Amino acid sequence: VQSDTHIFIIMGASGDLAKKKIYPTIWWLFRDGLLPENTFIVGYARSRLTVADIRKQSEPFFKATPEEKLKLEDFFARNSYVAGQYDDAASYQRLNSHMNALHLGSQANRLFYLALPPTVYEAVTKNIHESCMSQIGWNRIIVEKPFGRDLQSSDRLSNHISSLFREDQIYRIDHYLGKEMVQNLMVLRFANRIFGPIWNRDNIACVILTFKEPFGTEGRGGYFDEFGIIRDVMQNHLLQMLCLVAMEKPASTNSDDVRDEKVKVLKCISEVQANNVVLGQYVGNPDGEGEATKGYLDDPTVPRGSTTATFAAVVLYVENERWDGVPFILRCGKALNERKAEVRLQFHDVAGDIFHQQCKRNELVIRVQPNEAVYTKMMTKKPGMFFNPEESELDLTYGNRYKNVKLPDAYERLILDVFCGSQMHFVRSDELREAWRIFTPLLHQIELEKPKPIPYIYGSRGPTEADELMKRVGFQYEG
Amino acid sequence: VQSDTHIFIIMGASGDLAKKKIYPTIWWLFRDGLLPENTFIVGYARSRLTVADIRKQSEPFFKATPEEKLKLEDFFARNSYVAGQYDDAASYQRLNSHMNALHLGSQANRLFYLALPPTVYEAVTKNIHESCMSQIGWNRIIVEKPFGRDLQSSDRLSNHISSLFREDQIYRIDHYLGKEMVQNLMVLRFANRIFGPIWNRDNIACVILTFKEPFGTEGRGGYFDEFGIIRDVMQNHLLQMLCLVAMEKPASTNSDDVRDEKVKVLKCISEVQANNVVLGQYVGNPDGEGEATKGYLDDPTVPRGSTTATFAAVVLYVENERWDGVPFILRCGKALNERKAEVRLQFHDVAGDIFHQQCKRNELVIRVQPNEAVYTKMMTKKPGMFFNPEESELDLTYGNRYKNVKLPDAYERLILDVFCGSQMHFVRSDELREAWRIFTPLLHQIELEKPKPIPYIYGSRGPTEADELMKRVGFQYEG
Amino acid sequence: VQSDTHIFIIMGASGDLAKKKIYPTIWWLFRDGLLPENTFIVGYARSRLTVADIRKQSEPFFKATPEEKLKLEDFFARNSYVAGQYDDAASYQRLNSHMNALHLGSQANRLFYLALPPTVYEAVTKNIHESCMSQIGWNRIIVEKPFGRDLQSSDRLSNHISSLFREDQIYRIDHYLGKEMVQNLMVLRFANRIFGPIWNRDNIACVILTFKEPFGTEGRGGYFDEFGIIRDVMQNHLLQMLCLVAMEKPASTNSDDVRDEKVKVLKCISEVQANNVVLGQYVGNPDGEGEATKGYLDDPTVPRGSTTATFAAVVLYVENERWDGVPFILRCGKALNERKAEVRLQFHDVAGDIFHQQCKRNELVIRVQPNEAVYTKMMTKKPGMFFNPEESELDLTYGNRYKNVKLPDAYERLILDVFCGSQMHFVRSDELREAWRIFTPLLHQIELEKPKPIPYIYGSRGPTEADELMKRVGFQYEG
Amino acid sequence: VQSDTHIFIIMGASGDLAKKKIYPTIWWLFRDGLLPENTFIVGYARSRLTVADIRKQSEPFFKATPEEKLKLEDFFARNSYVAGQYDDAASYQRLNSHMNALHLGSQANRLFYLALPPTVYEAVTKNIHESCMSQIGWNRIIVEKPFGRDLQSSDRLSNHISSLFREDQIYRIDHYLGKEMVQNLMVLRFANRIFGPIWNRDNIACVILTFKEPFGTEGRGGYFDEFGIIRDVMQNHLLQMLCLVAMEKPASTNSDDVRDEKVKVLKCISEVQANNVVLGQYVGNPDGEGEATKGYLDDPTVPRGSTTATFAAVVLYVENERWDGVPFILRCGKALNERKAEVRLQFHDVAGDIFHQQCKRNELVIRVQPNEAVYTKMMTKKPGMFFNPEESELDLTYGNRYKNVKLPDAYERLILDVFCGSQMHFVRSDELREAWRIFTPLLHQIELEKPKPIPYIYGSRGPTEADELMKRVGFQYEG
Ligand SMILES: O=P(O)(O)OC[C@H]1O[C@@H](O)[C@H](O)[C@@H](O)[C@@H]1O
Ligand SMILES: O=P(O)(O)OC[C@H]1O[C@@H](O)[C@H](O)[C@@H](O)[C@@H]1O
Ligand SMILES: O=P(O)(O)OC[C@H]1O[C@@H](O)[C@H](O)[C@@H](O)[C@@H]1O
Ligand SMILES: O=P(O)(O)OC[C@H]1O[C@@H](O)[C@H](O)[C@@H](O)[C@@H]1O
Repeated sequence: VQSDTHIFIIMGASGDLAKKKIYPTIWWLFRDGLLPENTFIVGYARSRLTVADIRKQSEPFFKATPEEKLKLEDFFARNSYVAGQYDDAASYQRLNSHMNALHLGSQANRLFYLALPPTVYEAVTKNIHESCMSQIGWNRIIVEKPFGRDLQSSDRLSNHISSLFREDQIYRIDHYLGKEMVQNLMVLRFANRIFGPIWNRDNIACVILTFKEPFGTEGRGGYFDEFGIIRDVMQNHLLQMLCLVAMEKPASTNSDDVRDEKVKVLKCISEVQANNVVLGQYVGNPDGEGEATKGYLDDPTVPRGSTTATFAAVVLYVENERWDGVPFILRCGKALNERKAEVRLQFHDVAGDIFHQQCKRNELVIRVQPNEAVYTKMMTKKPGMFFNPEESELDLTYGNRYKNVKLPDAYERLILDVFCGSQMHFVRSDELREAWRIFTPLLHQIELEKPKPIPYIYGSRGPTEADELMKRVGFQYEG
Repeated sequence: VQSDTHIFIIMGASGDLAKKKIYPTIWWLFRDGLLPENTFIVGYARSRLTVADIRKQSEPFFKATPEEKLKLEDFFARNSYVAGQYDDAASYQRLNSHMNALHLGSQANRLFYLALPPTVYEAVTKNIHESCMSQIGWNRIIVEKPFGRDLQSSDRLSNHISSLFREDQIYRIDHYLGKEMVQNLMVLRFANRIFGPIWNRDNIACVILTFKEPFGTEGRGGYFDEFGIIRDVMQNHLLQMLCLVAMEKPASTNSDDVRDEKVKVLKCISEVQANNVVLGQYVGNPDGEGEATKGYLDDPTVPRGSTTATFAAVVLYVENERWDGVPFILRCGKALNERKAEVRLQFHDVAGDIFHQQCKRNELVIRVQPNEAVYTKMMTKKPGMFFNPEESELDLTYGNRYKNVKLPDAYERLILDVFCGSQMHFVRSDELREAWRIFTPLLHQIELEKPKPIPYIYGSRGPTEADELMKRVGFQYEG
Repeated sequence: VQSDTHIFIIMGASGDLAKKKIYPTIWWLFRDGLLPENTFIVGYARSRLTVADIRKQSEPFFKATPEEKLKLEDFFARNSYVAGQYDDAASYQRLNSHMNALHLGSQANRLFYLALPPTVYEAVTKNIHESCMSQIGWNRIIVEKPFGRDLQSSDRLSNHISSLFREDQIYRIDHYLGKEMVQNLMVLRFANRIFGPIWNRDNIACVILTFKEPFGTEGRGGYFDEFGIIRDVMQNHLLQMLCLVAMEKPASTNSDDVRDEKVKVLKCISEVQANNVVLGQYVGNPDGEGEATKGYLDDPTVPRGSTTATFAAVVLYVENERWDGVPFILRCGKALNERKAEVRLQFHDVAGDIFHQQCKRNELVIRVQPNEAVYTKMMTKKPGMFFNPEESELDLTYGNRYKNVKLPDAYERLILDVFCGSQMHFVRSDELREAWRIFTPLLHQIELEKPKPIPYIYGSRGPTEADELMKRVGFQYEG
Repeated sequence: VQSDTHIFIIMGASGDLAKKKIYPTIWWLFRDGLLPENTFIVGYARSRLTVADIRKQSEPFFKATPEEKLKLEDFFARNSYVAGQYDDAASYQRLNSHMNALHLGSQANRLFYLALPPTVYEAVTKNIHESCMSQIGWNRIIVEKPFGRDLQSSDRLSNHISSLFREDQIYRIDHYLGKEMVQNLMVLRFANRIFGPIWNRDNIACVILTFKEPFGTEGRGGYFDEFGIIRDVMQNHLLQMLCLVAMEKPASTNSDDVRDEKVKVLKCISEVQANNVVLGQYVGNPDGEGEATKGYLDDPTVPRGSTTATFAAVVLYVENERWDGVPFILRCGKALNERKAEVRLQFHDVAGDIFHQQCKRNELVIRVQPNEAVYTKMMTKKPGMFFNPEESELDLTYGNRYKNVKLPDAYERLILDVFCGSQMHFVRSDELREAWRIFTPLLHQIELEKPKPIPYIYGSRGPTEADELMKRVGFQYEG
C-alpha cells in the first residue's frame, strides 16, 4: 500500500542470475500487482544494451501467457538500462543522473540488487554510497552469497560495507528463509501449545536438518570445488533452519527481536569437531544413465585430484538449558537419491513400556520440500480387530488442505520484504560472524590436512559411515 | 480355546435385541470366521419355537448377501432352541440336558448372553447357577444394561450376581468400550511421547465429552421416560470415555491393571452438583421436516407433564495431581443438529503472545463417530504471501488412511472378547459402583424436586444455558 | 480417646526383646497417658513367673524416675502373667480364660505382640486363632522379622497366617517406618510444591539410601551369619525408604491407599544384577581399641570360613516415567566409620554454565539420624566482597527449631498405631512378596557360588570398589 | 590497574552526602586496603576550604577507632581540595593542573564522583569533558540519583551525558544493587537446579517485592514532597529487584550480558495502571512514642494540602512465556511497623490435596535486610506423635552460618567496582529509559488528577486497601 516512487536497480543485468531469477521474479511481482505502482526498474552492466535487448534475452524466462502481452508492455515501459563500468566513478554518476530524471527519481526509494560476483561487491558498494544514493527516500542494498569464505574474509567485507551502510540498510539473502515451511517454523513453534512442553532435551532425542539433491555438480565443478558443500549449504541454509528450531521465543515477531534470538542460539554452539564430522565425494554410477555415470572428478572443470566433499554429515551442539546435550545432525549432500529439504525431531522413547518394544520413537517432521508438509509420526492401535500398536501419522499437507493456493518463490517474498523494510528473514552481520566461528576451524583443517573424502555412488544415500555417526550420536532408524 | 467346544446361550432369544442385534452379530463373527470351530448357538426363551422361525425373524438383520445362502445353513445348523420359563427349574433342567446332548456339551465352555428385562436378571442368574452350569469348562455371563436405577439399586443386582458368580465370570457391557476410537485412547496417550507432557492440568484448559443424535425418541418415549438421558448415556458411555482420557498409565495392558486405573480415577471424582448441570427436553420444529415436527410430549407413550431430560450437560471434576481444577464437560442430547460422539481437549493459550490475539486454543480431537478420526487443531502461518497465523490441523482420518480396512461392530469385537477371556472393555463391580455414587445424589434431586427441563427445538443444539455453563467453566469457543 | 477395654498380650514375656523393648515401651505409653484407660497387659511364656518377677527383671529397663513410683504401681497393677507352652492347646485355653476374667475381658480388643522367634510364629498364630480370640472386640497380631529368608519361605508363612487372619488384622513391623524423618518423607514430598517439579529423572541424577553403624556384629555373629546384611537391613529398611521416595502420590493418606502406591513402586523394580552389587566383610583393626581390633571371622560364634557380607552396595532401578533410568543406590553396612541413616537426592548439573564449573550438584538430604534434619545443599554467592559461587545450605534441624520437643521411639508410635487401627506404617503381604522377588535371585546366587566378600578395616567407609560402582552409575563426590 | 595511579575526584565535597557517605566510604575502602596503592582523593567544591576542615566535618562519620589515628594521616595525606564554581572554566582549569601536579596526574585513571544537585549535573559533565579529562588513562563518571523527574526529563539528562561520555564511562547508581542478598539473586537462581523449574508462572502464584521503614520524613519532607515514594524507592530499588528475580539466564556473568537480560524484562512490562495502585500518606499516632505523634502534614517544610504519597503498592505484570499472568507486587512505604527489604515468591497450592486444607502455600524468601537471609517456608509433618502437617522452614541465615564474615556497604562494594570496571551493578541508559516508560503515565496522572492518598497511622502497615489489592490479584495470606 505505497505511494512512494520506487527504483529497483539490478546491478549486473546482463548476468544470468538477473536474467533468469531477478528479472523474471520482479515481473511476477509487477504482474500480481504486488509492487508499488510507481516502481521503475533499472539494469546496470558493462554491456551496452537497450531495454529491447534485456527483454529479448529475459522473456524466454518469464513463463508468460499470451494474455499478459499488455502487462508485459507496461512492465518494460517502466524499464531502463544504463551501461557503465563497475570500478569507474563517472559511469556510476551517469547511473545517478538517470535515476534523478526518472519521474520523482530524486525522492524515490532506491533498492539496489547486487546481482554480481563477490569479487565486485566492495567496488560497487563504495561507488553506490558516494554517487548512487537518494537523500530524501531510503536506500537499501540487496546482497547475496557468498559472504566470504573465511571468518576473516567475511569480517573483511562485513566491515567495509558496515562502514558505509547501516544494518537497517543491508539486506543479505539466504533464500531458504523465503521458503514457506522454513518461515512456518516460527508459528508452528510459538503459536502452539501442543509443541511447547515437548520442545526440549527432556523429550527430544535428536534433531535432523536434511539437504538432498538427486543430481550433482553439473559440468560446473570448477566453481563448486573452491567451495565444498559445508560452505555451500551447511554454514547457511542448514544452520539457519537449526536456529529457527533451537532459538528461544522472541519478545515479538519484530525484525531485530527475532534476529537477536537467532544469534543467541549460534552463540551457545561450540565448534565442529573433526570427530563428529563425515565428508564424502561422489564417484560415478557405471549402471546408470547420462550424467549419472559421471563422478565428480570426471569433470574437467574439476581439479585433478580433489579432496572436496559433496556430502557432509555433521553433529553440532547447542549448549544451553533447552538443548544441553541434544545432538543436532546436519546431513547435506549432492548426487544423493532424492530431492529433500526437511527438519526432523525424533522424540525419546516412552518411560515404562506396556507395549513390549512394539512402539517406535515419535517424530515431528517439517518437509520444506517437495510436497510441503508438517506431519507427526506416532502410534495408533492397529485398525480393525487388532489390539497392537502400529505406526501411523497425523498430517498437514499443503497439497490437499491448500490445493489451490500458490506458494511463492523465496525471491518474490524475499524481494517483497526488502520493499517493506522487513529484515527478519535476512541474515544479520553478527550472525555470519557466529556461523564462521563454528565452521572456520573445521574448514581450515580440511585444507591443511586435505583429508580423503569417502566416496559414494551417484544415486546413493551417501557414505554409510555417516549413518553410524548418527546412531552413535543417538539416532534410531527402524521405520 | 481355538480347538475347544463352545456353547453360546442366547437368553431371551425371541426378544428384539436378540433377533435384531445378538443373532445378527453372532452370525457375522461366524461368517467372517472369528468364532471357534466347535461353537453351538442355543436360544432360550418362552415362545415355543423352531430354529426355522428364529431364522425368519432375525434373517432380515443378517446384512447377508445371496452369495452366502449356504453359510447360513452352516450357521443355523449349529442352532438350537429351548422353550421354557425364567423361574421354573423344570424348563432349565431341559436347557441343560440339551447342551449336555450337544457334542461334548458336558465338557464345553458356556456363554450366557442375557437378552432379557432387568426384572428377570435376578431369577435367571440363580437358575443358571442352579442347573445350566458347566463343571468341565468355563462359565461366563454377559449382562447388559441397565444395571439398576440407583447406587442402592445396582448394589442389589451386583451383590446377587456376585453371590453366585465371580468377576472373571461377569461380563458387564458398555458397547462404547468396543468402539474403535474409544479403544484407541489407551494406545494414543500411553504409546506416545508427543501426547504425554501436554496431558495434564498445566496444559489442558478443559475436556469435552460429546454425545449427540439427530433423532429423538422414535415413537417410544415411555421406556426412556423412566430412565432419562443421564442414566441412558452419560453415567455409562460418556463416563467411560472420561475414564480412558483421565486415567493414569497402567502397570500393563492387563484387564484388572487397566480396570484398576479406571476405578482409581472415578474414586477421585466428587459427586455432581445441580449448579453445574443443565437439563433440556425437546419440542417440535413447526418449520419442520417430518418426525421433527413432534417433540417429547407430543407422544402418548410419554406420560403427561413429564419433566424427563432428553438432554444434559454436566461439569465434573477429577480431584488429583494431574487433573485438579480441569473441568470435564459431559454434553449429551437427543434430537439435535447432528449425530456425533467425540472426545476433545482444549488446551490453554500460549504464554506471552507475540501474534496479537490472532491465536486460537489448540485442540486434540478424537471423533469416535462418525468418520472415525483423531486430529489436532493448531496454528500455522497463513499459507502464501501472508505472515499472520491461521487455524489448520494435522489429521489421521481413518476413511482416507485406512480406506480398505474394516472397522468392526462394538458387539462383534466385544463378544469375541468374552471368547478370549478379556474383561478390559467390560465394566467391573467397583467401577459401576463408583459411577452411581457420582450421579445418584443428583438423579434423586431430579426425582424429588422435579425441575422443569429447558425446552429446545428439534434439530437445534440444545439449551443455550448449556453453552453458557461451558463458558463459565473455561470453555473457549470460536464463534 | 477410647473407652473400649484393651488387652495387650506380650507372647514371650521372659524374652529379652519384651523385657528391654516391649515392656518398657508400653510403660512409656502408659505413663505419658497415651494408652486407653482400660488397658491390661498380659505376658505369656513357658517360665512360671509372677508380676513381681517380670517387674524385677524389667524395671532396670524402664528408665524410671523416683517420681513415677505411683504410676509404676498402677502399671503393674494392670499386669498379669500366664505361664503356658507354645505348641500346647490347653496352655492357650488357660490364657483365654484368664483374659475373659479380666474386667470385660470378653468384649475387650485383643492385641497380640509376637515377641517370639519365627521358628514359633505358626504354632502361635494357629493356636491364638482357635482359642485366644475375642468375638465382640477386634483382635490384632503384631508381627516382626524375620518374615522368612526366601520368597518361598515367606509366602509359606504369609499364606499360613493369611488363612487364619485377614490383612486388617495383621500388623507387620519395620521399625524404620516408625522413625520421625522416615515418616516425614510423605509430607515433605506431597505437601510441598518446591519439591515437586524437581522430583524426577529430569532433575535427579541419583538417589542414595544409606545405613551405617560404627560397630559390627558384637560377639553375636552366629545369628547374623545365617542372615547377611541385605536380608538384615536392605530388603527391609533401605527398601522401605526407597518406596517412600519413589512412590507416586496416593489418593489419600489412607492406610491402604498409601500402601498400594508402595507396591506399585516395588513392581516397577527389576531384579538386582550381581554386576551392580558389591558385598564386603569386616576384618579387624590392628591399630584400634577393644572390639575394634576384632574382625568378624574373629568371632567364635562365627562359622569357620565365611563368605557372609557385613556391607552391601547395590544399584536398583525403578522402571517408570518418573524414575526411568535413575539409579537408586542402597549402601548399607556395619563396622563403618559412623552412625547414619539418610536419604539423599543428588540433582543434575545446571545446563549452560556461566560460573565455569565452579558449581557443585545440588542435593536434598533427609537425615533419619542422628541429628534429625532435612537440608538443601546448594550454591550461594561467596559472602562478603566476593562474586564467586560457594557451596552452602538451607537447613531444617530438629535440634534447633524443635529444641524442646521429644521425638518418640519407633515402637511407641508404631505400637500406638496398632491401637488406632492404622496400618499405613506396617508392611503389607504383597510388599514382602515384591521385596523377595528382587533380592531372592541375588541372595540365592551368593549361596551357590559363595563369592568372597571384599574385606574392609573396622572403622572404614567400606570397600573402595563400592564408591566406583557409584561414580560408574552416575554419582559425583567432590564436596 | 593494581599498580596504576588513580584520582578520586569528589565533586560537591562539602555537601552532606559527600561528608556523610562518600568520604567516610572512600576511607574504609582505604583502611581495609581495597583501594589501589597510588590513589589520590581530590575534593572539588565552592566553599574555599582546607583538607583540615574537610577532616573535621567528615571525621565524625569515619566509624574510626583510636587505634587508627595514623592511617587517617596516611589517608588525608592523599587528599586535596580545589575550590571553584560549577560553571566557570577558570575554576576547572585549576582542578586539572592540580591533578596534573599530582604524581603521574597526566597519566592517571580518573573517577568523578558527583555529589551535587541534579541542576548542576548538566554544567559539570560539560566542563569535565571540556577540561578535567585524562588522555592517558580512563575516565569514569559516577552519577547518582535522581536521574530526572520523568521519561522526558531523564531523556534530557541521559542524552546530554551520553553526548559527552560513553556507557563504559557512565556509572549510574542504585545502591540496592550493591546489597549482599540483592547480588546473591543471580547465583541463587542460575547456579542451582533446586530453584530452576519452580521459577515460572506454572509454579509461582505471585511475587512480592517489599520495602519498609519504621521511620518517616525526619523533619525534611519538603524535598520528598517534590518526589514521592514511587520516584523515591519503587521506580529504582524495587524495580531492580524485580529485574533480577524476573530476568532470564544471561549468556554469561558479563555486564552487558546481564544488563541485557535486565532491560529485556523491563521491555515486556506494560505501563502501570491506577486501578492497580494504592497510595497512602501517613498521619500521627496520638497514643504515640515521640516523633511518631507527627504525620506528614504536621511538618511546615511540607507544603499545605499536600497529596504526596508516603506509601505505594503497585501490581506489575511481565508479559512473557515465563511470567505471563504472575503478579509482581511492589509494596513500599515509610512510617510503618518495621524496617524490611525483601523478595518473596508465593507458590501455588499443590494439586490434589491429601492433607485436608491444612496446607499452606510454600514460599521462597530472600530478606535483603535486616538479618540477611534466604529461606523457604514449607510444610513438614508436625514433629512428635503427630501426623498432621505443620509449617516450618529451611533457612540460610547469614548471622549464624557466617557469624565471622563481614558484609560490606553497598557503596564500599559499588565504588570498588568503578575501580575494576564492572558495570553489572550500575543502571544502563535503556534500563533507566524502560523504568520511566513504565511509571511515567501514572506519575503524570497523580500530578494531574491529584488524588488524595489514603491516610494510615504512623507505625501501622499502611492502608488496608493495599492488603485488599494484594488479595484480589492472588496473594494468599495466613492470618
Ligand atoms: O533448495 P533449492 O532452492 O533448490 O536451492 C538449492 C541450491 O541453493 C544454493 O544456494 C546452493 O549454492 C546450491 O548448490 C543449491 O543446490
Ligand atoms: O452410538 P450408538 O452405538 O448408536 O448407541 C446409541 C444408543 O446407545 C444406547 O446405549 C442408548 O440407550 C440409546 O438411547 C442410544 O441411542
Ligand atoms: O537403626 P536402629 O534403630 O539403630 O536399628 C538398627 C538395627 O535394625 C535391626 O532391624 C537390624 O536387625 C540390626 O542389625 C540393626 O542394627
Ligand atoms: O535501605 P537503605 O540503604 O537505607 O536506603 C533507604 C533510602 O534509600 C534512598 O534511595 C531513598 O531515597 C531514601 O528515602 C531511603 O530511606
